[PDB]
Amino acid sequence: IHHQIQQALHFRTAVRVYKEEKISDEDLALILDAAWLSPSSIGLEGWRFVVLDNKPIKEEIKPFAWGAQYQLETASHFILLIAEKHARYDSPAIKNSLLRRGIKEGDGLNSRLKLYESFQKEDMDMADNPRALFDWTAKQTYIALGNMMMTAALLGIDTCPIEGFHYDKVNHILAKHNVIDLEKEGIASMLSLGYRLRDPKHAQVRKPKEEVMSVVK
Amino acid sequence: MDQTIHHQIQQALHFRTAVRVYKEEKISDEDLALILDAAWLSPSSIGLEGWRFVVLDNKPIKEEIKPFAWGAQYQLETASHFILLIAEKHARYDSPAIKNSLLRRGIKEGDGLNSRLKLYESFQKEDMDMADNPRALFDWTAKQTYIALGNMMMTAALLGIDTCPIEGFHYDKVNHILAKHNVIDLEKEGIASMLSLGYRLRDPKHAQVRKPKEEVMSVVK
Ligand SMILES: Cc1cc2nc3c(=O)[nH]c(=O)nc-3n(C[C@H](O)[C@H](O)[C@H](O)COP(=O)(O)O)c2cc1C
Ligand SMILES: Cc1cc2nc3c(=O)[nH]c(=O)nc-3n(C[C@H](O)[C@H](O)[C@H](O)COP(=O)(O)O)c2cc1C
Repeated sequence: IHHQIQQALHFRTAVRVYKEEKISDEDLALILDAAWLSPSSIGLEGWRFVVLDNKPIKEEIKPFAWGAQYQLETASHFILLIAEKHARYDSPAIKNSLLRRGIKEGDGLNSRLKLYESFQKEDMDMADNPRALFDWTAKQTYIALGNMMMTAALLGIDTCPIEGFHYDKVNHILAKHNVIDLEKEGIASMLSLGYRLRDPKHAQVRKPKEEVMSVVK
Repeated sequence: MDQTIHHQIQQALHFRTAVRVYKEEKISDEDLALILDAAWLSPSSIGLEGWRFVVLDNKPIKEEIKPFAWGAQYQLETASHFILLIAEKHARYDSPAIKNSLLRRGIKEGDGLNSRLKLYESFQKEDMDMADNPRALFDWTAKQTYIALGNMMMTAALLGIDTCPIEGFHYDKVNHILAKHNVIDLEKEGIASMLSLGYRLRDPKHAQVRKPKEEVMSVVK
């Protein structure tokens, strides 16, 4: 399993140009299962993963997506990662995550809601800052993003994680096609999936591992 | 199509659960190293790698964190290893960190470097609206560490190692404990999250809950 994992870690690279060859529906389903089963802080699951097969919408997004030109053009599949806005402790979203989990009264539910108020007001210092609340739900999607990429790599499928686009212009294109509801949510990132047209030009580059990892004994 | 690999991934996805109480059994050096390699080798936006992953073995520091960590009480007590995910502050387009991330990749040659800096500038000012907003910039590097969080947890799961991702602590207070011990430079970096690792004492009583998959995943066209 070590050699296999290590092989997947070195196989995953950010590829921009893909083969025409399409990912099977079974491989695609596995990848999305990895997203769906990902853990999210407080089990909120304030996120959605959208397979964008619609070619006109891709064409509309393209001029606003500097980091995604070739991927939007060539990728087998293109996934949008959406995060919930305004997921404040006193929101229905949060209210609904407790019920889902089998929490009820308002003395087991209003109790944990007391903790979530403390968590957002004090612990993470974000309750009264909508951008920070959005950035918090958006962070959970990066967990699913890593899970999808690792699953992909273990299947020999290439990916590219993408932030290189104008967020507000992409959000409005998505809202106008009713792909998202801009009141409730906004895009966090994009992920392309496919088979690389060719081997990467330059080798994998990272900081020396000592500048990144360490032990405090 | 490749059924053996599907089974292995499917086993790991259903194995992973957020584990609060661990047994005493420790993770091997080889398994911890692979897990950390998963974080190190993770992609980050623009190749910045504005992150550090620290194995917190020191028991006194764990003991000090504990009263301010409502979500990590049994994890700090019982976990085999505990990892702090640290993100860089002030990663503005014109910062030394952003410049070094280009140099690392051999980009320097006047307007290869400068031309990228110009893209990173519009990216932070216009695409993400964060160039002049240090909290947003921090949250942006902190987002990258969640990719590593994911890769670490999947690697652990494939290894049979239980895990728990942790945000349930007072960030300012924990930051101050970490700076006080010279674990971080608070002017340059801040904690993003923690991850406990180990072997579950036992399987959970209450099976995994998720939203119906139609409420999370969909296809446009
Ligand atoms: C969240 C994040 C966003 C990214 N956005 C883009 C994108 O905008 N366009 C692109 O071509 N590559 C994008 N990438 C890929 C990075 O440039 C790449 O991960 C980095 O250069 C490290 O190299 P490697 O993953 O190929 O090993 C992104 C990576 C991360 C994780
Ligand atoms: C970023 C993040 C932070 C989390 N923080 C905590 C924590 O502070 N304390 C805790 O007991 N569980 C924590 N969890 C675990 C979640 O409660 C758990 O992932 C969620 O309820 C889904 O259940 P499952 O992972 O067992 O499938 C966290 C999860 C995520 C991804």
